[PDB]
Amino acid sequence: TRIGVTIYKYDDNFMSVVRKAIEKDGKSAPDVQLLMNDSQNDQSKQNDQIDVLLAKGVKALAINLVDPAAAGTVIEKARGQNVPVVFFNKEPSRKALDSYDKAYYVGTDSKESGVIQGDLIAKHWQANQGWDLNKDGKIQYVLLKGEPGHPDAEARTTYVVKELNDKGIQTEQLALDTAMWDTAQAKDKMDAWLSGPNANKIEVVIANNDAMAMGAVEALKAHNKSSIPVFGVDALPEALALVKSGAMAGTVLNDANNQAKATFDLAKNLAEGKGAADGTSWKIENKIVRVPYVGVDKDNLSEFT
Ligand SMILES: OC[C@@H](O)CO[C@@H]1O[C@H](CO)[C@H](O)[C@H](O)[C@H]1O
Ligand SMILES: [Ca+2]
Ligand code: NA
Repeated sequence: TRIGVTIYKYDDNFMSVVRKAIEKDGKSAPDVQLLMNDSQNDQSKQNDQIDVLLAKGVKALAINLVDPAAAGTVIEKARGQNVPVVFFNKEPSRKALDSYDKAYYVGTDSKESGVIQGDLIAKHWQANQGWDLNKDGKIQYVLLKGEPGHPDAEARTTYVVKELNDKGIQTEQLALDTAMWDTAQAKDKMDAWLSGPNANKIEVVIANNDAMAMGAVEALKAHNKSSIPVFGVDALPEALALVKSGAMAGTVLNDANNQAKATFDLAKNLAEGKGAADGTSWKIENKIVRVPYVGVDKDNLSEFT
């Protein structure tokens, strides 16, 4: 039973955790062979890789899209051989998922991590009045965003601020830009902000993920401004270490193990012509599985590392 798998780019920290977990599942299944592909952050490369997989005769595809909007294209490729597709990590439109009897998605409730992140920030903000550098009762923040259009970048960005505001904490956006989930790009964007006229007004750094938080931490260090708190999402090992050291104030566990597990289980079942959830406890709703996030910081760090 051969299963084709595309990872939008191996360079991506969190998808690295997910990929290795999926591979472990594959190694362990004596009956399954995974054909692993690095799409190198290029959807056209991914589309070509999918053609090759289907030419080689896979029984299922597990696809981590470069561009969420290419779901329809990928589905139409898979339809040619009636191959099931389990999309994961970047959610297609409901319209695209609904276009095929055998298109599934494994992910998260995107808004949830923004809400959890906003609650962590609110908690530390209240506990650390010194953070309010200009004493106006508001958080002056900058935000490092994920890929524009990515449902998680959009949700995390919207809901982190909405949650703070709903909890009665007013906020002011000094700047926002995308660092595309990437550590190095984030370092450069944070560097620029620390080198501009608004430098000394920045009170909190909000990042849509840990990789970008990590870039900001490096930049803060280069500028002698490590007193500015940094929040992320994912709970990468490296980020958990920064939480322990106080170089990050909080993050959110993105459950790579269960997302990898559900992706593999559904793909394998569908490869065999079985119901997607056969022999599992997954709750599939309109062909979608979602795995909870959990907040992590100094106060509960012990439960994760
Ligand atoms: O909601 C699906 C969840 O797996 C998305 O996770 C994010 O996925 C991004 C790439 O799609 C990137 O890996 C980032 O660090 C992750 O937080
Ligand atoms: Ca302030
Ligand atoms: Na195997």
